[PDB]
Amino acid sequence: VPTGGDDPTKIAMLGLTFDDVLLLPAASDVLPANADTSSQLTKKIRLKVPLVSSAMDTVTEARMAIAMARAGGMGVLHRNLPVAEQAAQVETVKRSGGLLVGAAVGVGDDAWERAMALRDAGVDVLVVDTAHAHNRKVLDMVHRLKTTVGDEIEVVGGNVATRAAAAALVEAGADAVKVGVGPGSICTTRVVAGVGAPQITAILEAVAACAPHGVPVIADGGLQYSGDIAKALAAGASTAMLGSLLAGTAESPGELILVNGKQFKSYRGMGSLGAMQVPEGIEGRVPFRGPLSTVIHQLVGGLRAAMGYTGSATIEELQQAQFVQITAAG
Amino acid sequence: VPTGGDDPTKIAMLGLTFDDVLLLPAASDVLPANADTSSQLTKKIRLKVPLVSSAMDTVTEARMAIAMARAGGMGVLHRNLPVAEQAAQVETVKRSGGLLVGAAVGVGDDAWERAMALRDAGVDVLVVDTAHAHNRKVLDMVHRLKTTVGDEIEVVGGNVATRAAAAALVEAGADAVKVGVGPGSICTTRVVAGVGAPQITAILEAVAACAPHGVPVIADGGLQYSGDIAKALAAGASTAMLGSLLAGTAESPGELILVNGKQFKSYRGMGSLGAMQVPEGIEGRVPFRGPLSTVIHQLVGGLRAAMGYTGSATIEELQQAQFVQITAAG
Amino acid sequence: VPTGGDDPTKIAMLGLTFDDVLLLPAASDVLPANADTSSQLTKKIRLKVPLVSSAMDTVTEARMAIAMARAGGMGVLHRNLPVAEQAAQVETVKRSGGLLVGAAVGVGDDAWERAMALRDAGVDVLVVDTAHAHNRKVLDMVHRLKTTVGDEIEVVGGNVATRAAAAALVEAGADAVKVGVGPGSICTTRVVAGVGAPQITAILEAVAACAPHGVPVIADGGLQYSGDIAKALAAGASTAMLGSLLAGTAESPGELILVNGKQFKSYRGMGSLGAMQVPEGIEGRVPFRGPLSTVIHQLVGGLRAAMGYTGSATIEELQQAQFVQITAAG
Amino acid sequence: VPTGGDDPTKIAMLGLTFDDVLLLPAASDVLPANADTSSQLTKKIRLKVPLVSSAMDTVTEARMAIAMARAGGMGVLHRNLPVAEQAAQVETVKRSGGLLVGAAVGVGDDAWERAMALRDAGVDVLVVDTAHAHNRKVLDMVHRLKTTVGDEIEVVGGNVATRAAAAALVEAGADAVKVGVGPGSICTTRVVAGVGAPQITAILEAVAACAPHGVPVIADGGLQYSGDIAKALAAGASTAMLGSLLAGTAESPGELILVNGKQFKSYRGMGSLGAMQVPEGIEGRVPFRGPLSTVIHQLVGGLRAAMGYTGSATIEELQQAQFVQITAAG
Ligand SMILES: COc1ccc(CC(=O)N2CCN(S(=O)(=O)c3cccc4cnccc34)CC2)c(OC)c1
Ligand SMILES: COc1ccc(CC(=O)N2CCN(S(=O)(=O)c3cccc4cnccc34)CC2)c(OC)c1
Ligand SMILES: COc1ccc(CC(=O)N2CCN(S(=O)(=O)c3cccc4cnccc34)CC2)c(OC)c1
Ligand SMILES: COc1ccc(CC(=O)N2CCN(S(=O)(=O)c3cccc4cnccc34)CC2)c(OC)c1
Ligand SMILES: O=c1[nH]cnc2c1ncn2[C@@H]1O[C@H](COP(=O)(O)O)[C@@H](O)[C@H]1O
Ligand SMILES: O=c1[nH]cnc2c1ncn2[C@@H]1O[C@H](COP(=O)(O)O)[C@@H](O)[C@H]1O
Ligand SMILES: O=c1[nH]cnc2c1ncn2[C@@H]1O[C@H](COP(=O)(O)O)[C@@H](O)[C@H]1O
Ligand SMILES: O=c1[nH]cnc2c1ncn2[C@@H]1O[C@H](COP(=O)(O)O)[C@@H](O)[C@H]1O
Repeated sequence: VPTGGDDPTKIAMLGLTFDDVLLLPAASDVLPANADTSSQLTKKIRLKVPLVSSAMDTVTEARMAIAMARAGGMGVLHRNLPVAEQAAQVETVKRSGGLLVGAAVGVGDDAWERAMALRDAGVDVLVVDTAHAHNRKVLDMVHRLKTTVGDEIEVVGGNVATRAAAAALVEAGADAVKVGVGPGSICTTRVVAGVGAPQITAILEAVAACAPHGVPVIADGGLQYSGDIAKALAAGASTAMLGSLLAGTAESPGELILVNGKQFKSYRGMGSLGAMQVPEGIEGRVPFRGPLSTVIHQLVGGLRAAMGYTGSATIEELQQAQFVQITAAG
Repeated sequence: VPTGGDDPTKIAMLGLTFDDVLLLPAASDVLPANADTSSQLTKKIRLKVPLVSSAMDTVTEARMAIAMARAGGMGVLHRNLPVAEQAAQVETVKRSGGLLVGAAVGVGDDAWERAMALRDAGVDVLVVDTAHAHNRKVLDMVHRLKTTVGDEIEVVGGNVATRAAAAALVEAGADAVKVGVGPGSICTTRVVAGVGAPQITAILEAVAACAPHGVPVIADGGLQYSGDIAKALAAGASTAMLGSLLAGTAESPGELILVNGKQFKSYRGMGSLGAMQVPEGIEGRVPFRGPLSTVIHQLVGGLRAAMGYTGSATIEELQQAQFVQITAAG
Repeated sequence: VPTGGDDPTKIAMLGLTFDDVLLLPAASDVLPANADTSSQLTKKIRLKVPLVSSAMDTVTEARMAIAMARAGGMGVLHRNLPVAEQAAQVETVKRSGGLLVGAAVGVGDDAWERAMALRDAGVDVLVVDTAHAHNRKVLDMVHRLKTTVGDEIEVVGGNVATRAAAAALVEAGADAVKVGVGPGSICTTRVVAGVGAPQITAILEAVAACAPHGVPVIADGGLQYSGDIAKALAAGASTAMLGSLLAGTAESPGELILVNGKQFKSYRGMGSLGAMQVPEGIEGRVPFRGPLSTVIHQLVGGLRAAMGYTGSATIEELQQAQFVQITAAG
Repeated sequence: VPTGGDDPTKIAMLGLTFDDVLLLPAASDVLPANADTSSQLTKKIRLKVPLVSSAMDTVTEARMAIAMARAGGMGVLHRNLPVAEQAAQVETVKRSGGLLVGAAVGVGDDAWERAMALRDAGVDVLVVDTAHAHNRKVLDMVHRLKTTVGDEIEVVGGNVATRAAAAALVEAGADAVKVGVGPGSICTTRVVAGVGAPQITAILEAVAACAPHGVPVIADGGLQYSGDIAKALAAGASTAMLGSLLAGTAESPGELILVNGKQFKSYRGMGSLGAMQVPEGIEGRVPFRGPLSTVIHQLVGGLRAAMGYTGSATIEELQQAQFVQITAAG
């Protein structure tokens, strides 16, 4: 084996991240303005815009969830707060008209009660929210939820970064599989644990397990530009979950921060010291970006442009687009 | 598939940019001073110097087109202005003696009238000027022009970055095919849409469709050094179109700008906010470089040196030269 | 041969370093808190924590060796001092309770006497401490020690970076093989001699020679993050030796240094001018990191997290984990 | 073809530079202090140290040639000065005892007279000094010299970067072949002409043509560290020619330059504007490094260390050593 040892499987793959690829233009009669950006969030739920906001306490509370739904996407309410408060945020969103909303739950002792209070509050999507879903406890929680409240509520499981893990979630009954172990902008799992999977390869592998079962893949983490959304969807994802790209918006939690004459907002991992109070996330800042509506417009604008270049009339068509791999120089 | 999924065609190629390759020296009895730098701009038009200036409003108006033609190249007048003004710039150039000149047209509602006014003004080359020529409207415009005024005017179509797109333009009747989707120095399509094709690979692919039909390829975008011109031509292109490399010259539109004691000129994408007034270009600055004549001398000087090292007596010979691929370290 | 010449073996392999790979998550029912971090230092000695401190005079004297042993690892006392002083440091450590301790010896004229004084002082591990163990003198020293005092003392040999060198040490009787030629943070062998071997590949190759004989591999040098420890062990190493990561701790030799309002400690190669008084190491500084106990907690915390993600209940299981290779972009 | 087009030979090879490889350690009983560093400069001339100084006017005049010869290497006197002055510098060197000296000649109108005046002055080596030796005029000059004065004077030809070019020089009668097109530290040929060949691959290819005919290869350009000398020789070169590494020494031409409290000397390409008065070199500065004797000691010290690690008792043995290819991360 050229990289060492005698086992070809020790280094199992070459992992590509968003920056490693570009979408190839293709024959097109699709105008960006006329592309259909709708896509499946879950088996049953289709969004007008294929974007959801991260379940993080510097990204999504009621104000963000409301704005996301109004923009045609959805918010996933974070779970770093008491059960009654999270359920009350669900109520606040559903009060704002017929708006879709999701909410994160863990697999700990209080997770089941949290999920039931969220169901009672009228949540549409429960996101079983972990860093490693390939685990009997996580799979059992997914299955239990789907068998208990699965007629009225869609159940997302995550996160995974391998084909086998995605397959396990599908088998457990997941209505969507969320992909991303290590790619988050505020993630230090890569350096702390030495664990991760570049996101283009992780999406390609997850989709290989999920698409044949009609289960949509949510690409979660590592998206830095509007172009990354197009790349994630072309790799086979049905939606993208965004943290950093939405953390600078007016609707995110947190105050404005002024440093060196420029405006920022705090953005922190849910595995950072501050969020937990061995951290696997940092506490950082992102530039202030203004109203969510405007950020989403620009992001969807880039997606539309990609659909124009690739001749993709729908997201389903975009999922069939081809990449070129680029070098460091490119 | 080593990079993920089960489809070998999902990642269709490995795309090289100019910085990924160098020209290999070869047996040579050609002195740089004695090389023949002439090359086909179109099927019928041969330039003394294989360089054309970008159809941009911070690069080519009448003054630049005149200087380019006098230097042995050609200018393509930009189309970000009323039809009567563009046609009047064509008249200004043709007034300066028997000078070649080209002009850009779109495929919008006013494009046909623009093209006819340009024909009436005595233009030699019409450039159907788009970001994505693999499109029925663009192909139809190319064909219509070629069938209507194609006896007296040469019709360039662009831009493309794939073999199939180049093939479609050839079939539509293009007299030259312009290659470049995403490589421009002021381009943000790569980040905004996630779309592009590294330019060496894009030229190799386009030439594979165009050369067998005797249709010249114009390499447009991404050329940063005189050496890139040699590389583009060796990859099979017949001419190169330059924006950034010519934007700093006295003959380009725009005022001198002084920042931190150094001189610059404004250089902006035609897809930037300022040019359009979701942008796919930026508004920037390039160092002031002095008279066009001197910049072209240096650029052709580098090309001549390359022809010396590779034993290329003509451009046609240079198109047969070989590359070495280099690593990040090199 | 694509990279030149006609000999495919001239460039013998593609060497990967820690930054070239990530651990892939795998099915897991292992909680980080419950993983077993114990591992073989030598054929006979098992540590609670798979970490040893470098035999360097800015890393390990008695204070560090005591703290390392108490944390469940071990210190290797450096040999840049008189024999009586080194032996006295061994005595100081053994005085602090039943604590494991190792000590470095060379292969020079005074090396045998040094090793016997260390044996008399009650050392548990002798580390034949060289930059190139594939050498008859080093192999002979290893063998002599193992045949003379090998019933009561374990003999480590190093350093190596190839399969053949590791094999030679095994055959000489080594109880453990230490791997690392050129990767140290303060190493300049790579630039001075042009010699080295990227550490993931070097570990994979050494383990291929050592594991089939039940000889543990110590990964020495190049570990910058807690995640690198997990990577080294997954590549097949049984323990990791750390210099830079432990040099900033309270227990390391040397004074606190204040520059630009921040705290540092001196950290220098044993091949630096200052340590020797043609240098193959530099004299540098590392940030002050506080008590050893806390640094080890964080490092083991990262290892535990990796064992969680990879479903490794023990180190032996972690040694079977798989990598993904990443690009420069990732 | 994965990188574009249908011609596998268009991109002829993957070129490696010094930074792309490291020497693998090997079984060794060679102490650095006892290695034999002698090597063939030409078919007939063997140096004690395998290093020659560049024929540049900021590197080698009489003072440098004398110091190089005394250190066991050789200087090649530059040719950017009148014939009588260059010949007089040869006389100055031969006056300093039995010291080897070389001198550059071109292939221009005054080149033959220059070569004869140098022969009359007692030169030992004539270096036919060009940027592209694969040319009938250069090959003819080499042959003419070898047939005219080749009994008493050794004739070096260069520079080349391909197997075919090296083969042509061998056939012309070269006593040594000098390799390097584009790698020099002050070289801009790569950017100006887009022409070059990474030096490890260029040496491997040249050696493949030269070694079977017993013609030594001189590695010229791109050597930044003492370790690069070992790498060049292991790739098959017999000696290395150094410019930048020797330009900072007391014996180089030029004054001391003080900028920002640090000492420098001027170092400029022979293709820079200043040396010629379309430039293919820059005018720069290198740190002042003190006496040549000390720089050579450090450089040979690194070479010796490499011979120690690779078990090379002689240079001839070092030429058989193996590389590992490294990634950007390494
Ligand atoms: C098999 O048993 C296990 C397996 C794994 C863990 C780790 C774990 O649960 N956490 C808590 C969540 N974070 S995170 O906030 O930083 C995070 C949040 C969402 C997405 C992530 C994606 N990649 C990295 C971190 C992510 C990481 C550490 C575990 O802990 C008990 C037990
Ligand atoms: C299939 O239907 C489509 C397909 C594509 C588009 C995009 C489009 O027409 N534009 C306007 C031109 N720009 S540009 O100025 O930035 C530009 C100018 C020239 C060369 C370029 C090369 N690569 C990138 C940008 C370039 C990009 C956006 C579209 O819009 C209606 C409709
Ligand atoms: C075959 O004969 C030989 C072979 C090799 C050597 C070199 C040698 O012994 N030394 C002394 C030790 N250093 S070091 O302190 O920098 C060092 C310390 C530990 C680990 C290292 C890992 N990689 C690099 C340097 C390392 C390098 C130079 C030699 O010298 C007489 C004789
Ligand atoms: C086939 O006919 C030819 C072919 C080639 C040339 C170029 C040429 O002779 N020169 C003059 C020498 N320089 S240089 O000083 O910069 C130089 C000096 C030594 C080593 C070099 C290695 N790589 C780059 C530059 C180098 C480059 C330009 C030519 O000119 C008439 C005619
Ligand atoms: O602390 C953390 N460490 C690692 N990943 C995190 C952490 N907090 C949230 N995440 C994940 O990172 C995603 C946001 O990634 P981003 O959009 O690149 O900033 C989130 O949706 C989570 O999946
Ligand atoms: O706004 C823009 N975005 C992307 N490409 C542009 C834009 N404006 C012009 N171009 C293209 O970029 C080329 C100039 O590239 P440059 O020489 O690298 O600066 C032009 O000839 C166009 O093909
Ligand atoms: O001077 C030196 N040059 C090269 N390697 C050294 C030197 N001193 C110690 N080492 C090795 O570098 C290791 C520490 O590497 P680090 O943890 O990356 O700093 C040590 O355990 C030695 O194996
Ligand atoms: O102006 C120049 N342009 C390109 N190469 C040059 C020039 N002048 C000298 N050289 C070559 O560069 C070598 C020195 O390379 P260096 O040791 O990397 O600085 C010289 O021996 C020449 O072969």
